[PDB]
Amino acid sequence: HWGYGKHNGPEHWHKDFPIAKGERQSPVDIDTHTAKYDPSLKPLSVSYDQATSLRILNNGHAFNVEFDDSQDKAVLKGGPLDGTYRLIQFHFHWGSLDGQGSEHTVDKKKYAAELHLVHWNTKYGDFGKAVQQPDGLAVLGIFLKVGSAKPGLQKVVDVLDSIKTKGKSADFTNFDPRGLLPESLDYWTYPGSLTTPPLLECVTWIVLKEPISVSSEQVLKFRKLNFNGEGEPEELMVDNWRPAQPLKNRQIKASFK
Ligand SMILES: CC(=O)O[C@@H]1[C@H](O)[C@@H](O)[C@@H](O)O[C@@H]1COS(N)(=O)=O
Ligand SMILES: [Zn+2]
Repeated sequence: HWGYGKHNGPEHWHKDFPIAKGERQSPVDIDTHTAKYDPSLKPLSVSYDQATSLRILNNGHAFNVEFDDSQDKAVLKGGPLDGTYRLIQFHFHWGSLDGQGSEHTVDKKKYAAELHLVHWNTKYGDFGKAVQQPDGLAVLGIFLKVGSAKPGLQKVVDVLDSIKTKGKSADFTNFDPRGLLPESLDYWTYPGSLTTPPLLECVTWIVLKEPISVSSEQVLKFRKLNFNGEGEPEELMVDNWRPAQPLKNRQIKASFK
């Protein structure tokens, strides 16, 4: 099926998933000098105090840290969002080298990685229903650059040895997503899609201006993961990012001047 190799990578996805060439695809390049400050945007509200992490899973495309979303325990509100969006999982996209790995780019600049905190609009009752709606999901994107270590990331790094291959999962309770946020919540926002098949156009993207720093040792451990299942020839999980797609008829709004 789909992946990030030469023979099944983003260039091929449109054949099985025609929406790949659709009206509102992600990610995009964020041209900082074309984005429009929008003084009408309300403050962004990240409410993660009651967040309940459950499990970490290698799904053969990335790794997901999953949360209990049966109640409003960890939510995103405000900014461009109407109503309440519940945290369901977060994951990363990253490169084989520090100079690439992010999905969104900022004035064409690629970061070493990008964290995605995925939330679904509670008005639609469940995640499966939400992805079929133009405002079903809100994904908070955060760039990673290589610098000093991120202490709040180390617990994730530590457990990767136990989910090396596709299908593996481990208990991952009492992790606090707040440790992954930068100081500033200044952001750009635009209407887009999931960046992997099924590429559904159901996402309000909120991409933070300020990157977090992680250490070389930390990102190196991401790169030791496998796309393949246990017992199969080793394919390192690297460069699991879709490149920037055409902006087409969309505007990127900024929360700041
Ligand atoms: C919400 C979701 O579909 O996440 C999926 C996967 O579970 C995830 O592991 C990763 O591959 O990105 C995907 C695409 O989502 S993303 N990049 O749009 O935010
Ligand atoms: Zn993602």
